[PDB]
Amino acid sequence: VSKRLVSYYMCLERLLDEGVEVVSSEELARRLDLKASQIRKDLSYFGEFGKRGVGYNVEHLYDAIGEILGVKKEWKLVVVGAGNIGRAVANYTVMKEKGFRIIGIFDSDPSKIGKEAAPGLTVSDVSELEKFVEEHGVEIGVIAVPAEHAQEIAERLEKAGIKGILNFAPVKIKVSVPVENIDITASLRVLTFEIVRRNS
Amino acid sequence: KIPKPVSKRLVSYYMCLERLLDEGVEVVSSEELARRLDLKASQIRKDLSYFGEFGKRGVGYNVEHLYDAIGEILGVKKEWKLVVVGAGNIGRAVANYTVMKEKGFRIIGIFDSDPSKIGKEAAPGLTVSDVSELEKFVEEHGVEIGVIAVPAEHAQEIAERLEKAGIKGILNFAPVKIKVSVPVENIDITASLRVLTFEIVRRN
Ligand SMILES: NC(=O)c1ccc[n+]([C@@H]2O[C@H](COP(=O)([O-])OP(=O)(O)OC[C@H]3O[C@@H](n4cnc5c(N)ncnc54)[C@H](O)[C@@H]3O)[C@@H](O)[C@H]2O)c1
Ligand SMILES: NC(=O)c1ccc[n+]([C@@H]2O[C@H](COP(=O)([O-])OP(=O)(O)OC[C@H]3O[C@@H](n4cnc5c(N)ncnc54)[C@H](O)[C@@H]3O)[C@@H](O)[C@H]2O)c1
Repeated sequence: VSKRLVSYYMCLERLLDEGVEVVSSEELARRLDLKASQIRKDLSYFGEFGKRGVGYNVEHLYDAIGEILGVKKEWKLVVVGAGNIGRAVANYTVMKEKGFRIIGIFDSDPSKIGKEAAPGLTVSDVSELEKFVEEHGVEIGVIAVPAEHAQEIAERLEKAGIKGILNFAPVKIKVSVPVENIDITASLRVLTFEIVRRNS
Repeated sequence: KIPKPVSKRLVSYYMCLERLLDEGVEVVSSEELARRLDLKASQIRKDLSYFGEFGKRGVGYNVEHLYDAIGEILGVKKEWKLVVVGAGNIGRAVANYTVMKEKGFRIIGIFDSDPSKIGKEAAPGLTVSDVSELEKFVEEHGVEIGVIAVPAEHAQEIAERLEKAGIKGILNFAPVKIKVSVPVENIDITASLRVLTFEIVRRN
């Protein structure tokens, strides 16, 4: 699955950066916090091409999963909201190195429009969001606006032809395009549930 | 006699009860929960009997009572103490997140190794502390959750220090797998972008 494929990809990529050639299912099981039977079952999708002896060829799986995930493609991004989240994301320098290029950032606050959210990036007026998205063919919109305005902002991106939405606002966006939510509070909540379970 | 429902199904009830409240449902039946949670109606009644009559209203279950009683069991009414390690883009944005205290999470300290950042305000009322005192601060204040907002190359090191200081859990923003004896929730923005783009291409 997508989340599981990405999890394998991040692990194997760190493994290649270290320089490791072969990784065992048990090392994968520990690194991914998964069962060794599931590690072998998931990776059996790549057949004997993904294995070297008892272990797994790190570069083969990394290249094969990178192909599935389409990691060679670059993506145009816009960030709606020049607040805490929007600026932190816009200033993540290596994001462009991973193939995700933020080319526009928008906000409805006159004090911040015209300011520099990041080197080479100027906050634009959210009134020009649809025009900017259609003109530049932006594929992914990053919603860093409040939860009340999130559905509206999402509708604006969808009407303007956005292909996907990365949503930081704590609300279930109702829209046709794929949405990936980063809910920091919910992630903290999920963590607490596991904390309560272990200390019960 | 009536056993406490396991955490995994408590969480399932909680999220289902949350959706019901958003829909405006005040009373829900065992069969509706059986349908929405894919469980035996018999099992729904055995699980919810843990909350006695307090969980029930009329012909069904009191959604509000169950949401708050299950949330209480899951620590939703408990104000969790957080520290943030790393006072950069992520750490400052998390430290500046206004209403997180209202949601139940209070950052009482933020730490960094940069002497140019230490002693400045990461957020109004919050001073960047020297990461040298990280363990002592966590132990003294009984900090539960550590938010790792440092670069990946130092993330494992920070996690072990939090672990040694008795941290209960870790929210990790650094794109690495953390190996510690406490639970870890990863938030990987790049991974989330990769999931999103894969689903975009999948629809074609
Ligand atoms: N910062 C966190 O750690 C955190 C945690 C959990 C959730 N979130 C969610 O992430 C989102 C962003 O939070 P933040 O901390 O960056 O908020 P923030 O207040 O710092 O920034 C929000 C920005 O959105 C802008 N904005 C508001 N309405 C707009 C509109 N219609 N069009 C364009 N811009 C608009 C505001 O001017 C502001 O600059 C929020 O929805 C928040 O609930 C953030
Ligand atoms: N900003 C994003 O959008 C984004 C996206 C994906 C991942 N991340 C990950 O989140 C983490 C933080 O990102 P950021 O953009 O805030 O980075 P940043 O460089 O802005 O913050 C790093 C901070 O950590 C501090 N630090 C470094 N080593 C430390 C140590 N041993 N102890 C304490 N503090 C230390 C630095 O002084 C710096 O202030 C990184 O791991 C990054 O890869 C961030």
